[PDB]
Amino acid sequence: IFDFAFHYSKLQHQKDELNDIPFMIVCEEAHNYIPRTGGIEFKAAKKSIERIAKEGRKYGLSLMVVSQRPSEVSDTILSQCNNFINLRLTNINDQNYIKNLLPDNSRSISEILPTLG
Amino acid sequence: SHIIIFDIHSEYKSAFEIDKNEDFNLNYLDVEKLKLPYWLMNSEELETLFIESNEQNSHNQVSQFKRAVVLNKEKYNPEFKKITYDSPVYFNINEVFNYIYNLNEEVINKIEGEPSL
Amino acid sequence: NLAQNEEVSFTLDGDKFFSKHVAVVGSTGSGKSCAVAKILQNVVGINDARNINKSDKKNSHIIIFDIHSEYKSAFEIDKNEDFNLNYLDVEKLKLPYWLMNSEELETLFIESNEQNSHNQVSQFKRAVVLNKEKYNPEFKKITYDSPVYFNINEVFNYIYNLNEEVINKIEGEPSLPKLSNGELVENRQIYFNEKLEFTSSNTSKATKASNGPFNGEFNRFLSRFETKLTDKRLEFLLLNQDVEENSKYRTEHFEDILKQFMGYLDRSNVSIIDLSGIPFEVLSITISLISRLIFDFAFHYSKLQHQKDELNDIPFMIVCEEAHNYIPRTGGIEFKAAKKSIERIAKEGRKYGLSLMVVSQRPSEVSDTILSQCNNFINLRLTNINDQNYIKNLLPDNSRSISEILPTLG
Amino acid sequence: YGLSLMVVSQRPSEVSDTILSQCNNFINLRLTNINDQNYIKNLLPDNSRSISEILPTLGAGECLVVGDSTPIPSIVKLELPNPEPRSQSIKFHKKWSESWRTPSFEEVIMRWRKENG
Amino acid sequence: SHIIIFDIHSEYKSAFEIDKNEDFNLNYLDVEKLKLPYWLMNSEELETLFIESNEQNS
Amino acid sequence: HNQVSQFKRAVVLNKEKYNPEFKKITYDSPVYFNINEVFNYIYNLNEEVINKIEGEPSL
Repeated sequence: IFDFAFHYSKLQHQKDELNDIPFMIVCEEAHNYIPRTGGIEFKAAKKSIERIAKEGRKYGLSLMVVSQRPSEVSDTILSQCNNFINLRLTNINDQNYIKNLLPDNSRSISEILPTLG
Repeated sequence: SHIIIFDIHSEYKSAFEIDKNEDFNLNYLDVEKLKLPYWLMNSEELETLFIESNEQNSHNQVSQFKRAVVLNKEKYNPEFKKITYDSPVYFNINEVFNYIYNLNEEVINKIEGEPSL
Repeated sequence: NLAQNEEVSFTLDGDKFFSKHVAVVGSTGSGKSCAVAKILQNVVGINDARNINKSDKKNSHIIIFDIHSEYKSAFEIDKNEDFNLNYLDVEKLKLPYWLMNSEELETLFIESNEQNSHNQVSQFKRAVVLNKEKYNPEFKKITYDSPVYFNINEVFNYIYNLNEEVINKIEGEPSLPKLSNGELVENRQIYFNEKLEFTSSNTSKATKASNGPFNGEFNRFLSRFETKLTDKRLEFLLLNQDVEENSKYRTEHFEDILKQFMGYLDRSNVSIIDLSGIPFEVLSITISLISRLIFDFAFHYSKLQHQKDELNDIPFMIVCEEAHNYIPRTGGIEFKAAKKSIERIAKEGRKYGLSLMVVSQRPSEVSDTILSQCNNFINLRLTNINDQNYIKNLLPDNSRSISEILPTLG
Repeated sequence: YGLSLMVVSQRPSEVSDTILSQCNNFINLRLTNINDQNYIKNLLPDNSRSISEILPTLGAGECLVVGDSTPIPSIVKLELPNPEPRSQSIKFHKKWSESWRTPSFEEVIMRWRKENG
Repeated sequence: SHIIIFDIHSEYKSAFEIDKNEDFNLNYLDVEKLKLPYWLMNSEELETLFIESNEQNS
Repeated sequence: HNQVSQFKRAVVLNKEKYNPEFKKITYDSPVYFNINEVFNYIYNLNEEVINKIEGEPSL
């Protein structure tokens, strides 16, 4: 997908245009195959997805990391997200990790995280 | 709108499966329908799929398999000029298996550097 | 101007602002790119899309590391204004690999994750130094960090032949590598020329051929090496020496590379290096190489001109936007090359005539070794409590009382 | 045996602690870095509510003297030396707006090659 | 009065260079006027000048 | 490390020997393997002596 987007963007730049067919990749339970504490079991998958997080916005390619264990999700990938849709987080470690990453993590926003129904 | 969803716990299929009269179709790809040719993988994935194992390897296992793969790629793709181990070109895996099996049982010595005999 | 009074012009000590390290910080949507563009335009003399210094051009020198593509449109004005912008799309530029040091070469070609890395490092260093000596016979002090020409395909051939060598152990003649045809190899430097087929190893008394000390130890290293050598989006390294157009950039064409990044082709004040199309694997290495070249030029020029009872007459400023991408607080090994090179300008840059403008929207993620050396701060709106706390403890104590306006600024 | 050391450094945190810990007298000037301030405060023989708060507030030419040579630590304004040291610092803005300067690239690239350093 | 200054920036000669009528002389030793013979060094200094390099010692 | 490697190799070999029908037999496969035989294998490896007569195989 990344290579197709790259090549199509390269062709489109010759006509003074951009990628008119963008794509959104939605990952379900990302912590399974892009984990923070990972060795060799998930190395190609982490590298392939990471090349989209750090280089996919230029060639018309986005990501939607959906997970319930943010502390297990790799920090290199979650740190590239600009918008967050948060739900009720029960674990303290996940709450702290999400609080340390939100662009607007003021006290009013920080306190409203486990209260959500 | 273009969306690709990676699902590991199934689901998400009924959320987009509506009545056929709505002219909305879902490109649901599972193990039975997915077609991922093995020759599209690079060197790392090829070694992970075939060479990688719980037991330790030898000093002539990776070297011979790579040579056989390169030779098969060259034989089956004559129009291409630069053919390498990571080149995404078609190559028969059964031919590589036969090559390794035949190399595994040879009854000829060196007899110096004489190409004949 | 002043927010208190719109009719009061705000002025700064240029020699106390640009001669030191500036730290521009803010949040997404606060327009921190507009502030940097305005400051640089005021520096170079761009007012109302016009060049005030049209008659005589000044000595302003700014190099901007545009990881994204934003600042090119901020310095592109009408050609009648006689303003030249040194826009370097490095993805379509000639930046040879032989300008790198040990760290960048090791990061680009050697993976530390795999075990037995010491043997690979030693063999690569030996081969690189030997090739550098072979291709540059006039030079004497040739080291692993020397910016001199050397073929990379020959190094690959040397490593491949080492991985496949077979030594002869027949009595009488010396233990030398034996080829397939039976001819011995007197000099090991012939490994550079081409790949070789060695004799089979046998335990018989007639042949008694033993394996080489490094036989079979570079199977994974060679695969990664050939993957790197055959990457079509790394063509800006001139990494494919087989092409005649890429083998023509020798040590002689070194003075024309420094002029390229310093805006000295014909005449240029602002240089914009667009590091957008570069693969993110080698983003930090390119920054480290360019910064090291600039710093070494400044250091050598200052040392040369100190004996003439003068000082540097070409001070340079480096604008580093999105700093946390390549100089982060918690970095591994891929970011070691960039952090070390930048720290040498953040600690020893004032003497030789270099300045840093660290622009980042996440000041807490940038390494404290570089931010703590910044004297002047242009702080925009900050909404992260972990960011305000870090910048409050870095500001002068007199401004701590007024440092509570950061979330309120608009 | 009749030897004394005057360790002069603008980055105290980068100086070896095995040498800075043997100093009995300290002449502290304005320190801007927080790490240097903390290190000096820790090393100072006398820091009681009047030495730990004046270091960042020191002016130009004023130094705080803490040690055995004085009974009362105090801030002292030192007269300018005559003759003055040749402390040369490049002024970036002043050097700019002085027309276009073309350095001799051959000389600097020759000195770079360790030929005429 | 005996004072020895280790200056790496060459910024202290001016503070002690006054008119010759004052009969105050300064012992300014630069790389041109310095004479440190190599035979006065010990094993560590000798091996860090001739033998030590970035390669592997044979 | 040597003990772990030798024990794993012996266990895998014994599992393959005692369960010929199974193909994907690994170290973690719950299949029968005699432990006294593994002890004997390690003990014999502890006293291994290789014949090094010129011409004869190194066995």
